[PDB]
Amino acid sequence: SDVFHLGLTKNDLQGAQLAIVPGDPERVEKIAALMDKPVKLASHREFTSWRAELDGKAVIVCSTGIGGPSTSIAVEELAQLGIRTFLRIGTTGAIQPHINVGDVLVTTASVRLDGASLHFAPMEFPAVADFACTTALVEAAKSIGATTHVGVTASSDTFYPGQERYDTYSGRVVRRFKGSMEEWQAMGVMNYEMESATLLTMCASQGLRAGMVAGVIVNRTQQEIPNAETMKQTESHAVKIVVEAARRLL
Amino acid sequence: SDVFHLGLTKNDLQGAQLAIVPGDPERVEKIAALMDKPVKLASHREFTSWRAELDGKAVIVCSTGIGGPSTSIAVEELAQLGIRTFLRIGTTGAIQPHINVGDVLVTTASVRLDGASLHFAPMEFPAVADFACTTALVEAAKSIGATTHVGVTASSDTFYPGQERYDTYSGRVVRRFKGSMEEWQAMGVMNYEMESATLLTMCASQGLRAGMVAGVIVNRTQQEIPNAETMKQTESHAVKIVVEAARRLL
Amino acid sequence: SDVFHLGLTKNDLQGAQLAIVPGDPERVEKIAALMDKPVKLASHREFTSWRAELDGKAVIVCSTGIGGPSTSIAVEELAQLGIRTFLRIGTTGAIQPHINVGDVLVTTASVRLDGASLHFAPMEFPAVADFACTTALVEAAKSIGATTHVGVTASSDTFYPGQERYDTYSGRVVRRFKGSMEEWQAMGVMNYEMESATLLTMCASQGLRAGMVAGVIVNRTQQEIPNAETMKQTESHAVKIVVEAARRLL
Amino acid sequence: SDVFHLGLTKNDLQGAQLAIVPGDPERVEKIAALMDKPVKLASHREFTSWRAELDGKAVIVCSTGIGGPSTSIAVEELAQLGIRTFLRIGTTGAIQPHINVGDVLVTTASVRLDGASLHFAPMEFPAVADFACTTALVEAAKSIGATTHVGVTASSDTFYPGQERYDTYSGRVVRRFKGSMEEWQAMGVMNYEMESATLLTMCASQGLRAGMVAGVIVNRTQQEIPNAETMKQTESHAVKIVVEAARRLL
Amino acid sequence: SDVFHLGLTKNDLQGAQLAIVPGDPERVEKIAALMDKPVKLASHREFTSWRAELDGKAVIVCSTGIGGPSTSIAVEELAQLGIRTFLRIGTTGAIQPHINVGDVLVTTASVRLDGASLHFAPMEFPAVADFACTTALVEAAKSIGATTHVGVTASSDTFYPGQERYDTYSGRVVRRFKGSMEEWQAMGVMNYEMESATLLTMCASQGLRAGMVAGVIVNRTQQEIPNAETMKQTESHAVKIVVEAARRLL
Amino acid sequence: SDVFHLGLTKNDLQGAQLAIVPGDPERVEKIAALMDKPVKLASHREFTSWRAELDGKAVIVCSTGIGGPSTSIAVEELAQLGIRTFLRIGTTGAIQPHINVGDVLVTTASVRLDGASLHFAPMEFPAVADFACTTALVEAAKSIGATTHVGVTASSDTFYPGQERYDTYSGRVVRRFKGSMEEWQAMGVMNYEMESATLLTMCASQGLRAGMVAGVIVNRTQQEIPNAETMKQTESHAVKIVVEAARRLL
Ligand SMILES: O=c1cc[nH]c(=O)[nH]1
Ligand SMILES: O=c1cc[nH]c(=O)[nH]1
Ligand SMILES: O=c1cc[nH]c(=O)[nH]1
Ligand SMILES: O=c1cc[nH]c(=O)[nH]1
Ligand SMILES: O=c1cc[nH]c(=O)[nH]1
Repeated sequence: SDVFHLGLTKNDLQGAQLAIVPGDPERVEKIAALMDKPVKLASHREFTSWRAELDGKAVIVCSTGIGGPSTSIAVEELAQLGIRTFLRIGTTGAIQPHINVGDVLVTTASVRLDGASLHFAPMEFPAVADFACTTALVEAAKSIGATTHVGVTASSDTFYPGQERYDTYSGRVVRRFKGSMEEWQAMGVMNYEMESATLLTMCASQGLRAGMVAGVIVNRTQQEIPNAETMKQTESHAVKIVVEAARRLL
Repeated sequence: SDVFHLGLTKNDLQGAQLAIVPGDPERVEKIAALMDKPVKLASHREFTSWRAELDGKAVIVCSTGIGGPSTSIAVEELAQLGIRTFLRIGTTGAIQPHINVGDVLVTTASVRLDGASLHFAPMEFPAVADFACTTALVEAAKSIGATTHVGVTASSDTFYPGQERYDTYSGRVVRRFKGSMEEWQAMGVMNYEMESATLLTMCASQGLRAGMVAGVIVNRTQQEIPNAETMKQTESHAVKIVVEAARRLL
Repeated sequence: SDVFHLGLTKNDLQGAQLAIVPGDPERVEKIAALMDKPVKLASHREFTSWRAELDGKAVIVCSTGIGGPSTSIAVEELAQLGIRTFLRIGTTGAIQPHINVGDVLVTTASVRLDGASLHFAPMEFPAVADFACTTALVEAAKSIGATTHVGVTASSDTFYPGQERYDTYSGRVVRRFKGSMEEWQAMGVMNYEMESATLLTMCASQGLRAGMVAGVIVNRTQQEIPNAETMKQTESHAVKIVVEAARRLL
Repeated sequence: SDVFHLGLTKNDLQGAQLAIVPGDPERVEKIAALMDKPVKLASHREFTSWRAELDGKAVIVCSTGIGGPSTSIAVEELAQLGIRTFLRIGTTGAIQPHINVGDVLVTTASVRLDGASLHFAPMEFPAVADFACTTALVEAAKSIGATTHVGVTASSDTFYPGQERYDTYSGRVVRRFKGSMEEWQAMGVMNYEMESATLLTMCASQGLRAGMVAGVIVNRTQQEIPNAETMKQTESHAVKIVVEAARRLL
Repeated sequence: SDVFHLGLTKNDLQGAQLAIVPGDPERVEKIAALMDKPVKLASHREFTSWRAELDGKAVIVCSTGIGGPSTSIAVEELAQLGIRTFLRIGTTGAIQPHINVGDVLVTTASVRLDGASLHFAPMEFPAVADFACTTALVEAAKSIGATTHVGVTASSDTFYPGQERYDTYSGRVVRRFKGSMEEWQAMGVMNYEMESATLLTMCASQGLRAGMVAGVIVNRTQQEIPNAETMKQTESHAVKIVVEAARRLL
Repeated sequence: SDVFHLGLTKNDLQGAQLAIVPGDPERVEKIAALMDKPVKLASHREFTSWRAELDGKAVIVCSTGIGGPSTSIAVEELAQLGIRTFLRIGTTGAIQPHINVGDVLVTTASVRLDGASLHFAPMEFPAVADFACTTALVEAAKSIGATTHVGVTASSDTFYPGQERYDTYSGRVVRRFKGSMEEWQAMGVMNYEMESATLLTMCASQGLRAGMVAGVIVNRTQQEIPNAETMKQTESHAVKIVVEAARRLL
């Protein structure tokens, strides 16, 4: 093993330079399935790695887990192995009324409501996505006739208080996040996810290209609930979208 | 007579939805003169405004003066009149060895080294440029075919210390900015300018679309003085890219 | 030229060490007109400089434009040129009930609500004015019988949100400033302006003497925008005392 | 079932109130193995739970995954199901020349080099461990004869930059952390780990009891080359410690 | 003398290594009178020191005056003199409804609402008590017989605004502290005092041991206000515990 | 007796509205000894108070103790009693090479390196002295005759690390203050003291008048700890000036 956590080697990558990176290990194989010669590489803790081919070039699909810390370990060690491009494919809840379930969200930059970001660049620095990656995502989305929304995302270190959830044990929200959802909504923020701020900031400040697409499972402002399924349809659409996007970046 | 500083009315814009905002009041005329039916509207303080037409579409060109404060006033009142799209065209200093004077830099998002951006959104909010605009600006630069670079831009509130300049009256740089240039370089920042952080933030926080393009007049690493035509040929050059970009955003 | 922005040479100042600095370039002439041998020197961007003589000694009048950024430029290059004493003179929105429009406010120190100041000194450093300069302004106002108020001033990097104006396009004010006006008021802050903070800080920390005075054109405890007629000789009181003050500082 | 991520019901916990919380999911069964009637509960994402018994009191063992974000979901949901006391057991790298590999570190409070804890309380708030837990841990540790150290530890949101490691892709570390390790050591901080800050803070500020113990696997000041069975032996001792400590907390 | 403020020489200590540091200089004698052979050493400013014997060992008792600044001097200089362990015995205002007047409160760590702590360690560092000292105080309380509460404490640099008291000259409280007491209560913080943050931080970051205990002379949630009882039984009650605790730290 | 720590009733001030506040309770007397009808009022903690008479006017002399915390208390409570003008007389350490021991220093505004000031105003608020108080102090200095310097002083919450002293127990200074002394020096700061930041901020933001004057007792650019005949005269000097400054503010 060349890296400490991912249990992989330079050779193991077969010369890959691009890595699709979901948060859940269970999703790694499904995605890799959409490409040629999908083989499992390794699996330690929350990082399950898989390799595949796309139009001749080899591509890596590895999980990050939840939060920027785990994410920063995958991105770091993956970069050490030759990875230069990172694409985030996830699921998220919309905080905007007009964004409806089934809509895909490409992120241009993120509100750094995390902590790992700061370990790579001062808060002044923008958690900005790579133009190429972002462009590729929007095009791959447009090509698959999807209802796409491009914009800012709020990347929180917590699933509850940072996303102003009160339905909790304490039932309280720290002063800083009290009333913060109305704020982000007013500023146009599209949704809450938990790893883009760290991914985008660490990459954008290290010469690595990153981008992020994400299917909308739920909506923090609507009342209706996901149809007769939730993840399933959209889930697989955003997945096809990121793979397609990967094609125009190799 | 409506807006307080610009001294303009709804009628003066003539239904204009998009405006080009250079920093220098003298560049306003030159840009409007590149379009159809250029007509001066007003000129107060550092805000001189003109109106023109692109493919039958009324377009505004209003200077902002130097810095985020004056820029925030121009943008606000312009939006009070109906503008929803803003394209900034300015001059800039590159801090990367490969970006020589004369190049065109399109800003995806900016390192917030100002103060006005904080009057619109907390530091954690990304001073990110609207996608459409950025896309239009990149394409336009590729149309006229110019050496172009896309990435982050450090937007300083000062021309000297903020951009780590030691050849000044006092010659000292406050701790926060000492060594900062090598940092921004190490992080791949492309250049220094003085209004993008405020422009991009106030717009992404209020539903306004904004793009940022700039011509390199100096390279903080290289050793040379404005050739002759240098800032002049550069300026008339980027002035074409942005107008050509706006054309795509009308 | 000797400097990059103002387009002046030390010779143009004729040994002048004091400069009266208005924000609006269209007042440089009006103010120089109250002194002897007024001679225009230049006009670049929002930097319009005129030279004159007071008691046989030369004095400079040069605009700074709106906000600390353009101001930091003006002061610096002007200081490189030889000015050691700067007296700002401007318009201002009072936030106290008793302060009437037309009254002159002398600023002892400013509430740093800008960004340029941080480029010269960490926030802990007071945006305090020079004692001699303040004294001269205070006494000049006494020998004129002008309704004078001297105290703390809030220097904002924006004219709208920063000064908590709600009559805007979005109509909202970021958290940092919601309810911020009544807070300053409770603290006895006299007014709102947009350059004293960065001016007083950059001077206080670089061996430069600075003074600040302004004429009240609107009372924020009544309205956000004035309807009041700007220029016969109403707020001229501020100018008269800034000249009379300069006279003493030569 | 009662929570969104863990996939548990209060019934599955059967009255348990104290949970041991390691990072690595594989150590959960191992911890449970040293207790009575242990049984697998559920496994979702990096959240692997097991329930066991001690002195006829039910105990829970749940993994938190790497980092505060992941941990904050486990702790909150564990608390929703009735857990009041949390004991984290983990691996760590000492920064003190006197703290050797294999030694056992008990944490009184952590340096908050994370972001999630802020989502529960402002920085001024101490990421401190409960006194009872800390006592049980120190006590339990003396009983099986380990070489113990009781103090503060640096809880970082990153494994690389935040722990000032330069053997990385970029080879750089933000200004914020350059020379930071030498400053923690100078301050007496014992080690680096990645979850105590969030755990300790969110518990101490919501009426939950929490403590932490760990074993040293690496010394950032030298070369006690990983003697491959070392992590094995060094871990069994802590695990017995955290269990013995838990016994005194039922 | 060997120090600048205390007026003490190493001889004066007679090999002593522990110090009981009350805030009131008049309490110094009262404390020493619970030991053997009390002897007044010196008195300069708010620094009154006495030496006594505790189970045969030399022990120092030195006042620190109110606030972190005075506290920082005493501890630094006492440390220069040879002291290694500090026990803080003070009075406080309980903020939890369940903590009654006369109760004894031991602090594990404090909320840093002071400024001196930052002169020893960044805000992210915890203001935590030494394990041995806190253990000694918990045991002494039990050996003495008292209602004791162990937990976090709010350490404010002021007695009024920083403790959200409103019956003051101004009757107003700065934004930072509005609704802050209600917030700490929600976080389980049990009380307000004015020197633990400094003491705990400066000791934990410099290798010195520190302990914090105080007597509740008032409860901010009840209308009843104790008469002489404040500096009476409650004071004497906490005074006996710290001396008793001290015996275990020799 | 009307206030909580000073042991004074409003009737005790005999209609006094101005108070001189030295940091050392032992000098209160010496100060009163310079006025008419000096009467000892009380002595509680570091708060020793006296009453005197100047030109048929009541004046109070009350020590505040070292630091903003105890200083904020004395001031607050003295204010509740009727005092609206506070003149502080202290001892300081010159940072500039030209300021000699024995020199009198009047403070215009000070660098806020304290914490109490934050309890009255945000950090951008200037710790600025009252104009009338500063004027009289400067005028009184001309009368008494002394080498005077009027400027910015750094008010530190600590005597050693905050003033970057290395003659300490640890011999090291926290990052924030490493090489901080020559930074203030290069910014023209003239001295280090420990109460003005709190005094000036709390008064200026609460509608109270305050001035600052202090006699230099050491020049840091040549030594860390005080010398030879000292305060015997320096103290008498500054006292003579502050007493004369008080005559001017009645
Ligand atoms: O160096 C430079 C050139 C142009 N504009 C800036 O702000 N800086
Ligand atoms: O209200 C006003 C008027 C002038 N300048 C400001 O900054 N505010
Ligand atoms: O050095 C080390 C070892 C384990 N875990 C960490 O966080 N750091
Ligand atoms: O409320 C109170 C009582 C005593 N001491 C404090 O600091 N606060
Ligand atoms: O050096 C010195 C002298 C007096 N007071 C201080 O705060 N520092």
